[PDB]
Amino acid sequence: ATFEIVNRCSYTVWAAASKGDAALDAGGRQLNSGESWTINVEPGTNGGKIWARTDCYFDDSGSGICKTGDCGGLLRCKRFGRPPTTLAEFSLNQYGKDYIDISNIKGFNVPMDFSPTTRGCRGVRCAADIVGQCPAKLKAPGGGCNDACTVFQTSEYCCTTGKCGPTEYSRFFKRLCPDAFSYVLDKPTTVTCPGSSNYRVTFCPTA
Repeated sequence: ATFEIVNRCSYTVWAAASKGDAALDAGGRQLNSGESWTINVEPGTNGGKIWARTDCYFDDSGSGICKTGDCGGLLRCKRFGRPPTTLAEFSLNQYGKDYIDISNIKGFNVPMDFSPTTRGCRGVRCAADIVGQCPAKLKAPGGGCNDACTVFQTSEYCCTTGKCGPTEYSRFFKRLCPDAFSYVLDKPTTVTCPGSSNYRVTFCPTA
């Protein structure tokens, strides 16, 4: 499956793509404002994620650091990124279907649209100004808006015991972005698409 990753932001981002234990495709690449980078993700990929990273420096070997989304200092990500990270999430060819969603469970750094380029389902979007409206205690000094698990490390925010409910903090993400996961046990906003769909992830989809 092809995922076209498009940076509409006015600033450079370094796209990242991983299933947690491995890169997807090259795993990471710089995208200047306006650039598009198409990756190929193997069918059957379960638990894939694509995200943006901001204010990165890499040296000539592809080692460095990003202020949001850093995945162990590599350009070419093999693991998930350091919060805060808006997440495009997908499992492909799961008993005949694809599942996609955007999640704010690991915080928000960059607005995002995650849409199929092929027929038979709809896209999802979290494009509100979550960084600018971020509650004081969630603001990440490094840039972006942290989820409350990252900040406070409690069973309630992290949903450790599997029994959490919504919180003042989760409710802020859900109010700004109703169509993205705001906490682990949020009512799902997962979209079912035909198996083997193709996709576009757009950073900063709206002015």
